[PDB]
Amino acid sequence: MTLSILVAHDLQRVIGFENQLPWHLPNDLKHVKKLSTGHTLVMGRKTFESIGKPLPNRRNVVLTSDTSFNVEGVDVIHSIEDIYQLPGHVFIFGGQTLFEEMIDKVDDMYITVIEGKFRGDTFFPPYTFEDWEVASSVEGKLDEKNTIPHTFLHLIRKKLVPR
Ligand SMILES: NC(=O)c1ccc[n+]([C@@H]2O[C@H](COP(=O)([O-])OP(=O)(O)OC[C@H]3O[C@@H](n4cnc5c(N)ncnc54)[C@H](OP(=O)(O)O)[C@@H]3O)[C@@H](O)[C@H]2O)c1
Ligand SMILES: CCc1nc(N)nc(N)c1Cc1cc(/C=C/C(=O)N2N=Cc3ccccc3[C@@H]2C=C(C)C)c(OC)c(OC)c1
Repeated sequence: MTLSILVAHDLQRVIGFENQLPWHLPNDLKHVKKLSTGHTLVMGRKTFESIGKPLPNRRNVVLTSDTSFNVEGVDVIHSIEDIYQLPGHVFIFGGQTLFEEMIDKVDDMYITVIEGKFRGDTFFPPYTFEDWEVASSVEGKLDEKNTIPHTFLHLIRKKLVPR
């Protein structure tokens, strides 16, 4: 009933490499935990295999065509259309295929911009700020543990109006 994208992508829109995050960034995991806590994560089968187990304290939903898929702690779905039946705040969690499928459908997007260029093999779909309003933009703090500049965006889809 309220559907969002949750993603971290670098300056070229890279989001993954060899089924892993290209970068080590603890604050963004804290970001993800705070945002989706008590809510619903919807993700594809490869993304789930990457994480390797349900995230606690929230509903984990996996989309796959495998009818044998039945993990403990994970609710499974078999079509995009199934996502609209999930109640509450749903976060499209990844990966590339689900982002491509969902980017025109979601209300808003919570994007962590990783301010670097990483080698990648999976990408977030292109988008333009002409379409998306910057609800907030906040620089992450850097320290010994979080050494890559990053920016937390909250983007809301702009309404189409006659001008
Ligand atoms: N930086 C970030 O914020 C971010 C977010 C999450 C993931 N990642 C990353 O994204 C990468 C992988 O992305 P990916 O696109 O290759 O895989 P993926 O999107 O995570 O999911 C792959 C799978 O989901 C399925 N699926 C997708 N649409 C479906 C539909 N309409 N009906 C039924 N099943 C459907 C299939 O499962 P089956 O083949 O089992 O049928 C499919 O092959 C990783 O390398 C990873 O680290 C990073
Ligand atoms: C972080 C990757 C990513 N980033 C963004 N912005 N959007 C996103 N949609 C994601 C998606 C994402 C995620 C993760 C990691 C999730 C995770 O490990 N947590 N998040 C929820 C959670 C809930 C309860 C307890 C612990 C956690 C834990 C956070 C810690 C404090 C350790 C991940 O594995 C490393 C991954 O690999 C492909 C992808």
